[PDB]
Formats: sequence, structure tokens, C-alpha cells
Amino acid sequence: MRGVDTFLAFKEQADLKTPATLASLAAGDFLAFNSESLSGRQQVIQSRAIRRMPMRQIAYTANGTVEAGGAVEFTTSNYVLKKLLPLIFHSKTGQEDDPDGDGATFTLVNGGVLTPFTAFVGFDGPEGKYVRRFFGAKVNQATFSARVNDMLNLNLDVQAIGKDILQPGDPGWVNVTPVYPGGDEEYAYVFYQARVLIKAGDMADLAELPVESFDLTINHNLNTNRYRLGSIYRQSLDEGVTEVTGTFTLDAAVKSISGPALNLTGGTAHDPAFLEKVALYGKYAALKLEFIDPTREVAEGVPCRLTIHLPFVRLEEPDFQVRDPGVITGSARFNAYETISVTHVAKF
Amino acid sequence: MRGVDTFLAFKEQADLKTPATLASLAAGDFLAFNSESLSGRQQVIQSRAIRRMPMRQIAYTANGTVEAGGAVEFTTSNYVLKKLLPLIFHSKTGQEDDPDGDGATFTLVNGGVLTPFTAFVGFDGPEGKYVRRFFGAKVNQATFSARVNDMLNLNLDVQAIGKDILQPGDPGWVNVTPVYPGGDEEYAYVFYQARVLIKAGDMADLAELPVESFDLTINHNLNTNRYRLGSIYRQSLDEGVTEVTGTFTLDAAVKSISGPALNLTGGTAHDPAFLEKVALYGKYAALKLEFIDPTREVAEGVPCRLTIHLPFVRLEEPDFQVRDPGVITGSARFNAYETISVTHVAKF
Amino acid sequence: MRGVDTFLAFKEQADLKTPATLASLAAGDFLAFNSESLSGRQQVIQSRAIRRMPMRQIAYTANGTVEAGGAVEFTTSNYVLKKLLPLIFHSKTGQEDDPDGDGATFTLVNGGVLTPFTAFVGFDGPEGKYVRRFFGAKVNQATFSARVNDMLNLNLDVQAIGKDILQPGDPGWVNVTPVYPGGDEEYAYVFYQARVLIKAGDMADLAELPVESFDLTINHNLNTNRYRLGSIYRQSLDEGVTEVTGTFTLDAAVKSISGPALNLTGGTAHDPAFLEKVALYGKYAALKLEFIDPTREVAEGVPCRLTIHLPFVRLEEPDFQVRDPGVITGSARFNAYETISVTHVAKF
Amino acid sequence: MRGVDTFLAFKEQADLKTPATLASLAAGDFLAFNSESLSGRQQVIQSRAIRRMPMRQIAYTANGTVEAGGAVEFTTSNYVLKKLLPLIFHSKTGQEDDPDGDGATFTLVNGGVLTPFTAFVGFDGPEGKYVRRFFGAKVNQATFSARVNDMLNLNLDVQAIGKDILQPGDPGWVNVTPVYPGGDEEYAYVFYQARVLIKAGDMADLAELPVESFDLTINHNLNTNRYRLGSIYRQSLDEGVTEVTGTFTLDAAVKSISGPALNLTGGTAHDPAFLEKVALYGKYAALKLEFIDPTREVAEGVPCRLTIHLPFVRLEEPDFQVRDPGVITGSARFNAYETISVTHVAKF
Amino acid sequence: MRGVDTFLAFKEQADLKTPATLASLAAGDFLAFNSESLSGRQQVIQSRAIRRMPMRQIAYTANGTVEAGGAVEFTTSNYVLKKLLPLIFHSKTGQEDDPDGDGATFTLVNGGVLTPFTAFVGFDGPEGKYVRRFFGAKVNQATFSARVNDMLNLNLDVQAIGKDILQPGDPGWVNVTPVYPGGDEEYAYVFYQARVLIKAGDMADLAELPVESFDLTINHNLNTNRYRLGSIYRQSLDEGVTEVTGTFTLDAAVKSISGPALNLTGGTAHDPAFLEKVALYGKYAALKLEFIDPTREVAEGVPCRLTIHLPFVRLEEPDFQVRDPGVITGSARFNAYETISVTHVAKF
Repeated sequence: MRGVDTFLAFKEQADLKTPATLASLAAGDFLAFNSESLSGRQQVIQSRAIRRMPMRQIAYTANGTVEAGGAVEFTTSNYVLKKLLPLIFHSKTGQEDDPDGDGATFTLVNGGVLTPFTAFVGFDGPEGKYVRRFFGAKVNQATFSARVNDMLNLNLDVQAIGKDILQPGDPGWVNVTPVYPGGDEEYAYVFYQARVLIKAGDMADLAELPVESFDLTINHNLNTNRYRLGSIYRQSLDEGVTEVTGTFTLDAAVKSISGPALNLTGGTAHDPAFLEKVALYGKYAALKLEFIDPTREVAEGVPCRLTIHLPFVRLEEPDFQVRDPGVITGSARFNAYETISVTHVAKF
Repeated sequence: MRGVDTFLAFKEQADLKTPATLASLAAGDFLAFNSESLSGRQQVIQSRAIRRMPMRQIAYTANGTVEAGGAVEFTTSNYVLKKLLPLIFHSKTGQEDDPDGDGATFTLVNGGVLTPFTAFVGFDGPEGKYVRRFFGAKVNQATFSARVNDMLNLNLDVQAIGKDILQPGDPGWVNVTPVYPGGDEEYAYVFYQARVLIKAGDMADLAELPVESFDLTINHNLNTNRYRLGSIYRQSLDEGVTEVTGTFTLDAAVKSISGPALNLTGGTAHDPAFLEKVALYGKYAALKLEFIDPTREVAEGVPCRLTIHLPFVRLEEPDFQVRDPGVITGSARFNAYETISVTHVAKF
Repeated sequence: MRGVDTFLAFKEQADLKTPATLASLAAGDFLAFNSESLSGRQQVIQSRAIRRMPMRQIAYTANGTVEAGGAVEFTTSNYVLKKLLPLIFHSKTGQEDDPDGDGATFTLVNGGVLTPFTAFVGFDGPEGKYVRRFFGAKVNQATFSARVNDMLNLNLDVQAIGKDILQPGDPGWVNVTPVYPGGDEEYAYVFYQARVLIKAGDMADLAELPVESFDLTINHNLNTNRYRLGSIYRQSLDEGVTEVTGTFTLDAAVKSISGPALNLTGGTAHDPAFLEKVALYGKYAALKLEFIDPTREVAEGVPCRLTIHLPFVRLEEPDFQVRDPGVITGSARFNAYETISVTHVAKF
Repeated sequence: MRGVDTFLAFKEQADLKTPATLASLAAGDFLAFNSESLSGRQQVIQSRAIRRMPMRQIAYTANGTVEAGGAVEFTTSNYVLKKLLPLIFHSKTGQEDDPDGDGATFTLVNGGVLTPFTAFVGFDGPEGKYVRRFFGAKVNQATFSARVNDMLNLNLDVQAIGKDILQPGDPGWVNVTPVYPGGDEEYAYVFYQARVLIKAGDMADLAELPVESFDLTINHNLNTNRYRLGSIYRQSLDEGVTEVTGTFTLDAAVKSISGPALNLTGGTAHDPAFLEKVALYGKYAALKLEFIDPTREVAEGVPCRLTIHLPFVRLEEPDFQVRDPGVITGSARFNAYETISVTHVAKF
Repeated sequence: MRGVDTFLAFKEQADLKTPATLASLAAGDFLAFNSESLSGRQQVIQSRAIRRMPMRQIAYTANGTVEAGGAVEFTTSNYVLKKLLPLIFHSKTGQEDDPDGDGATFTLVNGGVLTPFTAFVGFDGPEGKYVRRFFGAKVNQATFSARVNDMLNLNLDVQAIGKDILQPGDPGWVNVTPVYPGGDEEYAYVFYQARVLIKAGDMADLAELPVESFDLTINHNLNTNRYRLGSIYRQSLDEGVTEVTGTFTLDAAVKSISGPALNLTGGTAHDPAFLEKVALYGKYAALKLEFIDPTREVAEGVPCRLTIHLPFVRLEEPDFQVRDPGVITGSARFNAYETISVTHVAKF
């Protein structure tokens, strides 16, 4: 088996306890991934009765509860986002390829819930065919990462109810053919399209920051321990409170590339302790991570675009340590507070 | 001091509390090792009485209990095994160099106990002569490791009662000369002699697995905390339940090199999810780690051989992650259940 | 032994692990080569056990894993290509000597694999007869080179599983007589038959470039490290992703010999920064390396021909350094992207 | 294109990110060079998503960050120095052609910075006209070399932000005519004008060394890796610490041509281990590389002169190996420590 | 200074840390050499404290640890060997000029050590007198080389503790006069006296090989990094394990000049794949490099002779590449295993 012999497919299922059938997979369900580490784990229960025994005996063990899930890395692209953003957020308004050019907005809602899906990890090649199926899956975490000389990456952390294998001859077995978007229809988001804009204090507009990298994790804190007496499986994946944190690396005392000067008073003079003072006075900033593809247009003059709005964010001490006589660089961590909104304008 | 200036010697002592004498060492007691890290440690007790003091004062400290032991690595060889297998297992039946060619079998027995021994780490050279003696030693763990382009390694984890130094002029000092087997009498077990055979489900015979490496730890879980009021030494090293775990690295959806096809039904068709299904259905497999030296014969046609039988083994999710577009490889951990049996056929 | 006393022979074997027999060699298996450097290499394992020793002792060494392979240079000719092109590419459609004059096309296919073969390097003469046999061989790299006042050369880089020697008295020994094509049937491809044509931007047709030389390497990136415990041999030669790079030397600001003018807009005016702009704007060009032999015809009016199509190619900064007051010359490296197609029209 | 068809021009730009216009070039901007190797390089990013593919596909590549720069060799002359010394050093005091005859002194200052410039490499001739423009260029290294039967050479190593091509019809295109100094106004510095003077220990004055050649590199250690998310270009070329090293070849146990005797005590007796003892006792010497043109005078009796003061220098083991029965010769490397000062007295 | 103005002298010192005095040099200490490259090197430590500075400042540097040593080439001769063989090997038995004609045998012993010596490189002539002294020197490597139309060469690689210069007026200065053996007493070993004999498999005696050249390196792997806090000098030169490798160039499928036929079975028929099969089957051969001077006799009929016994040697793939249609020639590398023994029979 080689990695190229495997296909990944997500399929939104109706209920958490009813897997999607292998026969329902179609176009848009198959995703190209960088790596997947989904696996199941079962507990082994040993009897506590005292017994003289050199090793552990087969007659006194029982199979305990079952866990499942893992990580999947993606290269955030046209169709990857179309598939996965509905799985990460609670609501969606609009269509990405809308002709007016407003795209689809994904947000968290008060009593919102996550869509459960079935993750298929199918195989093929000289050895034979079989499909790992992870039913009742939910997205526990989602990290957006942007580095230089890289593409926008998305690392999902999935929690499923259970795993099972499917093979030729099984009842629900169907010979699926992975169908993917053409090379011309699909495109990725690259580092040279990224923009990080900040706005704290009495700044009038968002000012662009020269950052070297950025991360953004949406953590849904699923309750992965709801077990029952008559079952070995999880009985739910209840989503807790969503923690939206992140990071970005930049230099100390940086000026803005565009927009107003970084000044907590709205003045024109640059503030060399801007981020340090934002972290030290407990002020709330407004981040905006934006990817724009000008070569591609959704409307007459509307470009394809992925935007992440964080209207209320609290920075931590930016970590501008003097390590050596070079340029002082560091990473500024933050926590998003009130709302998170992802807009995706794209043509498929 | 250089490593070549040191000798290691194990000497089986009668009782746990009576060290072997330096004068009793003879041929077969001295072993060639890759490395040893045996050391003693004593506790320092501070008085809890309140006292104004900038630092800790000498008058209010006392010496507490004493620990000892460490690790010793060996290149599993002819004589290394002859010496160490009786120290790792509870029973032994037969002689390795028996002319019929059945070798000696080492197993764990119900009320079995471990042999205590004295480990001597002697030194020599320009600096002078002295011997570290670790009395009341027992084997806590023993890991067999086989890599490619390597020899079979054995890492012992020893727990002793105490340490003491011996020097010219001490009462029990004797000038020992390490005596080792000739280069022609002694031989090691190499990677190209190894065979890993499995058998699960309704398979008829053991099928050979192409594995890249394998590990096997026998953990005796000694109770290393039996202390007494009138003594600083451990009062026993009570052996708990023996945990026999292991690992082996191989590719995903591997066929067998020899024997029946890997199929949990005994059929002829190959099963690409064999190990995954074994781990997922909680089935018990039968491992066999075997080293055969055909160039060396114990009887008319019986070759020297080291075999490890694990008739009942439970695999964990084999860890066949799709990390990249190359070959899918992973490590399959397991736990042995009912019995462990090591057979050693060798001529000395 | 003189070079003229040696013969080379490639024999396509069925499986990677089953060498071809010396008795199966026939016409077309024997190839005339410029040079061969195929050799085997075995690892020597030293025991890590500490031992006082001035030098390394025989009793504590073991033979490790085995490598094989090397390079073979050929003068790309009628029969050399007929033999070797099936070994370099995954698919072949048609026959070179087809009467319609379309020749055979060799391309890489998605799940394609390389043909394993056995390379015989036999000897003869006053000393005696013996044959080096390299079984399980695969083509790792293949470089086509064209210089002025030279013939088209082909340098193969071979990776085999192992080597073995055959001599009179061995079981599989047969007295082979190298049989080669007549001097009239065989012909080579010379420098004055070469044509390099390019096409980038909005150019309508392929324009001929006056180049001084060109190279083209097809690198299959075989995985030459799949080793196993119970064996000293490689267990496979898995082919990775094929890297098709190349080079050609030419002058700076060259006009085309024939075809449209070198202009990324399709105009008639010559563009003196054509290749520099192609490299600087990241444009994809279409190369065509073609050898035509008009004196030799396959059909009524179809000449023998070797063509290499590279429909998508990315140039690097052409390296047009001003080194002195003479003509500015340099080498333009490139990487082929989507597909590679070699057509061979030839009569045997 | 021939080398004589090309012109080089340096133009000091105001900011690092604003190229100089082709219309601003005037007299003194065009320099005669021995050779130039300035070029740009862009990174190609491949998507890490797994995909079955024989070669690399166009749809899954992106253009990464951009590098630029290279080397330019000059024959250190009247105007070459006038142009380039301000680009190599941080400060300048005075005018070279000052009538008092003190010339201009170039030194490194504590918080000093390097002047960014735009390097134009224009072309012309039968093929057509186009200009390579390297904006945001800085001098990374500068090596002064003096050999026998040669002229003083200067090899610059330039680091730029990016490259771009200019052609008739572009917006910023202007038909520039290279204007150079007359043959009578311009002159070079030759080997027979050089003087190397040393002074270590308690020597009273500088003593002249008979050296065969000398080199002097000023390395500014620019930080060429400051990249940003929203851009493919370098965001700065921050200059680190300037390393001033060098070399000079001479014989072993050389006497001084003029000045005091080479004696670390200031005595009159010659010291045959002078340089060996300077290197072995870690002493600091004072070098002076001086070129004097007596035929040319700036004031009534002040000759044109290029002087390089290295008041604190540490030699390495002079490398006076006994290679054969001839004269023992070797090269003495050194590192300059506290300051470097270049004085240029010249009339234009 | 000319090479003829220099003298080399080795003087065996008692301890590694006590240099030999210049007054102790006598006859036999002075050696004629082809070339010497012994030199010292001191480390320069820079302070890591951050400081604004254009260049490196004198006040913040310190002198670090000191290295010494280099290479010396000799023409292996009567007295050169008498002096140097005791420095390369651990033991010596007998006298070279013994009247019975058995010479002296030099071997490596288990706990053997190398003799430390002081190397003087003195100078003289018009410039003045001074002596480089390298104390605590040891032989790290020693390569014996024999080419055609050459003399037996010996290249030593020396590691010393430190260097120092001596001059008239120093305390330990003495005016030494190099005293050398007469031209009649001294003689060298030439290529036409060499014999390379091999013996592998079941061969009965040693068979002579027609080789074009041979090399033999004895590498003692000294530990040259034993440094201490309170000192800038190495604290020891601990000798590791001695690696004895070598090479010899010869033709492919060579017959023996004298002795039994090259046949791994002891038969009379010549084996054209002898060395290839020795390398491919991992067999151990027995080399013997012998120089005999029949014109010179130590006893009534015993000739002066230098013999190197390598009773256990492992060849590598002899490198018999078919490069062209001429004679197939190559170099056979090897590693010596168990022991090395050098016998020197000579009259002085």
C-alpha cells in the first residue's frame, strides 16, 4: 500500500448513530489530504479476582469501551473549504459562488451544533481493497496555518463513535471510484495572498501587520466520555464552549504595511510598544486574516477570497525577547472572545 | 579508565541477602556487554524541626534508605543467553547443547521466583583496581530487540538491594582475571537469521511476516519499596505479574513470505486488512520470534536456534497511518497473554 | 581482460526476485555499451560489545545487507533504444517499425511500474570465462545527452537486488555467444540530426532553437532501502515520482532557426529577453527534442525518428552571465511537469 | 549578444523598496566591469496533498519567494572607487579631489547602514534592447585583490530584493546611452604601486613587507531571509556585523623592505620568526595596504593614493610549510578587529 | 629560507607533558623528510554579550584552546624506519641488525600505547636561526605507499599538544648541528623490490600478485579533544582502535606471478573471478607486502628486508569497471582484521 492508493471521503450523516453508506459517496465527498491518522481503540478489562498466574490469562479479560478519531491535514483549497467549513461551524449563510460576490459566511450560534459525518479511508492496489469507516465523526479542533513558501494548511482533529472495516463481500460494500475536481477548477490559498490586519484602541481602520506566520485553532471541546452500561460506544459527542485561540510571528516594534499607523489613540505617530501595550492594558483588538486571489473573480470585479474576522481578541505578552544582537522577533498569542466569522468567496 | 578496562560478571547467589564472593567468580560468570548503568542511590533525610538557617546544616541531616540497580545492554550471543535466560525466567527444562537437539526451554511458572545474583562491575588500568558490587540483584525487565543491519540485542533492567566498592586491601578482595569464551566458541544472533511468524483466526499453520524490526519486553514488576524500620536496605524484591509486551514494524496489507496466506478464515486469498481486523475484532494471534543459525549444528542435522513462542497475543491498532504518498508502514504493538516459552538450542 | 572481451546483456525477468537464466539469452538481449560500472556492496556489521582489542576481530563481525547496481553508458542507436525504452517508461503503444510510420510511443502512466530485468556482464579471453549477474535490476535514472561532434548518448543508472558470479561448472552456467545486429541493420543518432523546438506564451507553433547541447534526465526515485529482518537483500525497488529535468546550452537573445519568432505574444518581432522572461514570469513552455534520419525511411516517405515531447516545462534563470567581451552564452535548466512522451520510429 | 554590447549602472535609491528610474541614469552611474553574474531566483512550491501522478502537475504548484543578486568584478580605478566606496562603507568624510590632498575617508560606524542602490544590466545590439534591473541592491561582500602583473581588482557580492526586465514599450523604458569617463581622466591602480606595511609588538613605525599578493574581504553579513506572508520579496537586507578578513602571500623569515626591522621589541636585529611569533602569541598587528600613483598629483605635491588602514589585526599561523628544497613561501591570513578606514585621494 | 635550510628531528620524550630538550638531540634523531606541515592553531573566543559594534573589538576576545600537529612525508629508508616504526606500533621484539637475520617485529598489543615524542623543525640560513618545537606528539596515521618508478614513501599524521618557538637567547636554546647517516650506510626501499602476495580460500601457500601500486594506512584514532577548564592544551592523546586499511591497483582476472594458482579451492586451475569472489563471499585473505634488498645482507645469507604481514584481510568489490576497450584495471581496497605485524631486517 502506498499513500496514493488511498482515498479520503467525508459524508454528512443524518444522525450521529447511523453511518453513511459506501454507495452514497459521490462528487465532492472525496478530498485530497496531506495525511490522515484516524484510528480506533478499544479498552481491555481485566478481572480483579485474585488468581495465581504468571501472566494475564485469556479467560479473565473482557473488551471495554471503544474510542475513535484522529487527525487529518488538508491543503486548504477551493473544494476542501467548501466541504469542511460547514463541518467546523454551526451556521452558514449564502453561497460561496454567489454572483453578487458576498460568498458564504460561517459563524458559531448560541445553541448551535456540529454536523456529524462518516469518514471513509479507502484503500486499493496490489494487496486488495478495503475501507476503514469512522462513523459518527465530528470536528473537535481545526487549525488554520500559514507559513512562508507554503500553502494555507488545515489540520482537523476528529472524534468518532467507532471504526469498522469494509471489504469485498461485505453487505454494505460498493466499489467506489474517487472522483476529484479538475486541476483547472480547483485552486489553493498561498502565503503571498495572506493579510493580517489589526485594530486596537482608538484606531480608525484596520492596519496591516507584517507577520511571518499565523495559526488559528477553533477548539469545540467535545465531550468524548459519554458512555453507557449496555454499550461499548460513545453515546454522544456533546460540543462544549468553542475556544478560538491563535498566534502570529512578527518583529518587535513593527509598523503597519498599510492602513492607519499602529497607535492606540488614532494618531499618525507610530507606537513602538503597540502590541506590548495592548497585552499589558488588557485591550481588545480586532484581527482579520484574509486571503485574496485577484487572478480569480466570482463576480464582474469580486475576487475569490477567504476571510476570518475576529472582532474581539486579547493578546498575551508578545514574547519579544532579546535573544541576540539581531532583529527582535517573537510570537503574539491571542484568544478570540465574542464571535468568529469566516467568509468564503469562491467559484467552483 | 576506559570501557575496555572494565569487566562485568553475574554470579547467582543462594539468598537475596548474601552477596557472592569475589573469589568465587569463574568461567561463564564474565559477560561482554555493550553498556552498563548500574548505580546506587541513598536518601538524605532532613529534620523537620524549625530553625533559622540560610542553607541546610550538616547536624540536622540523616542518611535514608538505599536503592540500587540500573540497565545493562548485551549482544545476545551463545554464552550471554546461557547465562541470562535462567535469570529472566522461572523454570528451565533440558540443556541447550543436548545432543538430541531440543535445547533448553525457559518458561514462567505459577509460583515461580527469580534467581537473585550479584553483579560485579570491576575496573583496572593505570588508575588502579576496584570493583563495584551490586548484591541481591534481580532482573526487572528484559527487552529483546532486532533491527536490520544489527545483532539481536538484550537490554536488562536490574534492581539490587545495595552497592558497595571493593579495593585492594579489603577483606573480600581477590585479584580476578576475566575469562571469556574464545572467538570460535562464541557466536551472536544476527538480523538475517530472524523470522516472525503469525497465526490468527482459522489459519492452519504459522505464516511468516516481513517485518523491519521487533521488540519484546518481559517486565516482572518487582516490588522495589519493601523497606523496614531498622534497615536502610530493601527487604525483598517481590516479583509481581509478568507483563510480556512487544512491537514489530512492517508495511500495511503485507502478504506472508512463507506458510499459509494471512486470512482469518484459513482460505487461500490474501487479506489486506488482516492485522487491522485482528486488532479490531479482539482476536488472539500466535507469534513466534525465531533465530536459526544453519551454519552451526547441535545434532547431526539440528541447527543452533533461539525461539520465542507467544501462543496467545493481542494486537493493538497497527498504526498504519497515511503520512505521505509512499509506502504505508507502521508498528504493531501487542501484549502476550497466557504463557511465554523461550527455547535455546546451542552448542558451547 | 580487455573491454572487448566483455559482453552486456539485459533480460526482462517476470518477477523482481527471479533472475533470468543464462540459457535464455538470445538475439536482442546483447547490447553494445560505452562503459558499465555495475557492482555489488555488502555491509559489515561489528559487534557493539566492549572488548579490549588492538584491531577489529573476525569473530565479532557479521555480514549485513547487500546493495547492487551502477551506471551503464550507451550510444543511443536503433536497437539500444528498442531494448531500453521499454525499461525506462511505463507504457508502450505501437511498434517502432510499424509500416504506417507512427512508431512506438513511450509514456509514464499513473499507476505505472518499471520492468525488472537481469543484467549480465560476461567475460572471456585468455584468463577464463565468468559472468557477473545483477538480478532484480531496475532503471533509476536515464540521461539523454547530445553534444556537437558526438552521437546521442544514454546513461542509465541501475539499481539491482544483488550480484552473483557464474563460472563454468556452476549449475546455471551456459556458454553464451553474444549475437549483435549487423553493421547495416544498426544505426546511431548523431548531433546533426537533432532539433530543439520551443513554444511559450501565445506562440502559434514550435520555433527551433539553435542550442549547442542538451541533456534530459528521467529520474524515477526508486526506494532503495526496503530491507527485512530475515534477509540481506532489498525486498523491492518501489518507484516514487518521476522527475524529468534537463538543460540546453545556447546564446543569449537567440532568434529561432525556423518556425515562428520567439515572442510570448505570437507577434512577428523577435524578443531578446524571451527565455529570461519565460523564467521570470513562471511561464510553461513546450519543448521537443527530435532526431530525424532522412536517409532511412520506415514507410514510403516516413523517416526514422526519435522524438521527446515535453508539453509543459518550466525554465530557470537561463544563466546568461556577462563573463567577458565575447558572445554571451549560458545553459537553461528546466523541469518537465505534466507528461513526457517519447516516440521512436525505426526500422530494424 | 556580446559582452561589449552590455552596460552596467549603479544608482543609489532613496528607499530600499523604490527602484531608480531608467531616466535618472547620468554620468558616473555607468561603470566598466570585468564580469557580472547578477540573477534572480524564484521558489516553486508544490502542494503536499497526496495524489496519484507520474510527474509533477501544473495545477498543484505555486510560485514562492524571490531571491536576487550576484557578483560583479571591477578593475579598481579612479571612478570605480568614487562610485563604489560609498556603497561599501557607512560613512564618508571629505572629497577625494580635495585640493589640500587629504582625500575622502570611508569607515564603518556603530549604527551605520548601507546605501541601497539599483543595478541596471542593459543590453543592445542586433538582437534588440532590454535592461535587467535589480532593485533594492546592497553590497554584501567586497574583496580587494592585488596580484603581480595585474591591476587592483574589486569583487562585489550584491544582494537585491528582486529582478525585472525592461524593454522598448514598457512604461519606465528610456533609451539610455552609457556615458563613461575619458581615457585620460580615468586611471587604474596597478601592482607596482602597492605597499604592505606591518607593525606589531614594540615596533616604532610601520615596516614594509615584500608580499607577492594580498586579499581583503569586507563581509557585511546581510540578513537575506526576512520574508513576509503577503509578499514574495525580501522585506529588508539587515546588515549584521562586518567581518574584515584578508590574506597575503610572502616568504618565510622575510626582512622589511623599508622602515624599522621586523622585531617585536623595537630593536634593530631582524626576527626570523616574526610572523610566526605574532600568530603564536596572539599579538595585534597594524596593517596598511597602500597604492600610490606618483605620476598623478591632487595638490601641489600630493599624489593620488588609495590607502586601507587596519590598525588592529590578528594573524593566523602563517602557513610556512616546508614543501620542497626551494624557498619556503606561504600565505598569512588575518582578521581585522577594531576599525577599518579607507582613504582615497584622487583627481577626476 | 629554503627547504634545505631546515632540519627535522624526532625525540622520544618520557611523559606526554614534558618536551625533550634541544640539548638532547643526537645522532639518529635527525631525519630526512620529503615535506612537513606541522603547525599549531589556537581558538579565539568572542564574548556573547550584546554590544553595538561595527567590527569585532579587541577588549571582548579571549584566547581559547590550542591544537597542534600535521603531516610529515618520508622516503622509507634504513634509518627512517629504525626511527619511526617504534613510534607507529606498540611493541618491538628483536633488533633489526641482529646477526641471526630475524630483524625486529613491530605489532599492536592489547593494552598497548603509543610513544610520545617531540618534533623539532629547525631553521637556519641568512635570515637567522629558530626552531619550531611540537611537544607531546603522537603518530595518528601512517600510510605506506609504493608506486612504480618511485621509492617506498611513508606519510605520518602527527597530533601534538602544543607548539612553541625557540631562538638564540631563549633559556632552552642550544645550537644543534644536524647529523645524518652517511650515503653508504643509508639506503631506501624501491618499487622493484616490492612483492604483494595473497592467499585466500584453501590455497596452500601465498601467491604473488602483479600489482601496479599499493597503499597501507595504520590509523590509531587518537582522541584529540580531551580539554580541561584550567588549561588551553590537550590533556591527553588517547589512542582508540587501530584501523588498518589499504589498497592495491591491478588488472582484472590476474594470474599469480609465483606460488600457487589463485584458486579458492587450492586447485591448479586459475580462477578469473578470484578477487571478485573473495569480496563477494566475504572471505578472509592473507596479504604480505614485502621489500627485499638482495644486494645487502644482514647475516651470511640473510638480505635486508621490510615485511608487512596482514594475516586476515577483507577485500571490497575490486572495482573492475569496463571503462573502455583496453585492459580492465582497478583498485582493490581492504581492511585488516586480527593483527598486523611489520618485520624489519636491516644493517646500519
